Order: sequence, then structure tokens, then C-alpha cells
Amino acid sequence: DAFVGTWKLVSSENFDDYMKELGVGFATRKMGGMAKPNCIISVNGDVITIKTESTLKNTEISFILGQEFDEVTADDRKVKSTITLDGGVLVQVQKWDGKSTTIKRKREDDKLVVECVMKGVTCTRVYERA
Ligand SMILES: CCCCCCCCCCCCCC(=O)O
Repeated sequence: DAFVGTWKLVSSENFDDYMKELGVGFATRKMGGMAKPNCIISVNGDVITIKTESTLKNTEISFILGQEFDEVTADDRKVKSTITLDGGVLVQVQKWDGKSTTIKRKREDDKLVVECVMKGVTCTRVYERA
């Protein structure tokens, strides 16, 4: 849809603080901090796939909106994830060990804007089409 495409990271604010708030260690934070991933979003029927590709780490999720799924995150958390579409925003919640984090993906002008929140930390990541 508006989301389908291949997207390259062009800016990131507060990602180190976000990773720290998630409990990510120095080594995994080091890998993530200067990474410039591509995010490849596709859809087949009910199933949306989001691939995140970078030199040192790749991830992929496939899901149906509103259906919880198990996910191993890029930082190796074992979480239960649910993704819904609310006002054109893909809203992902991840739940583990009594905690939660949200990842909200929206289209704004030429940008795919990704807001990641853990407790009082808000990170904003911007991708543009490859
Ligand atoms: C790209 C490599 C980063 C690996 C470090 C751990 C990151 C875990 C949280 C990732 C949140 C997703 C943000 C996004 O899709 O831009």
C-alpha cells in the first residue's frame, strides 16, 4: 500500500537511548547505532512482511493485522507482538516480561517515519525510498 516499498534509513534520533532503555548491551548497541538498514515492506493477501536488512544484522517479521505473533527481535528479546492499522499508522506493540514497547510506522510526505517508545524514551527514525 502506501507502505509497500524498499526504504533506506536516512536519519535517527535517540536510538542509543531507546536501545539502552530496552536493556541492550554495549556490543549489540554498537552494532545498531551507526547501522543504516533497508526496510522492505510487502503484502500478500492478509500477510504483511517487514524485512530489515543491514550489514551486521537482518530481521524479518510476517504477520496478519490484529493477530498476535511470537517474534525474536534484532536484540534477541523473545516478545509477543501485535500490529494494527490505526489512522494510516502501523502500530506495533511488543510485550515481554511485563514490559512493552511500541513501534509506530507512518507515511509522511516522502518519508517512512518510525517512532520507537520505551518508557520515557522516544526515538524517531526516518527512511526514504531507495
Ligand atoms: C539495524 C540493526 C539494529 C540492531 C540493534 C537492536 C535494535 C532493536 C530495536 C529495533 C527497533 C526497530 C526500528 C526500525 O525499524 O527502524
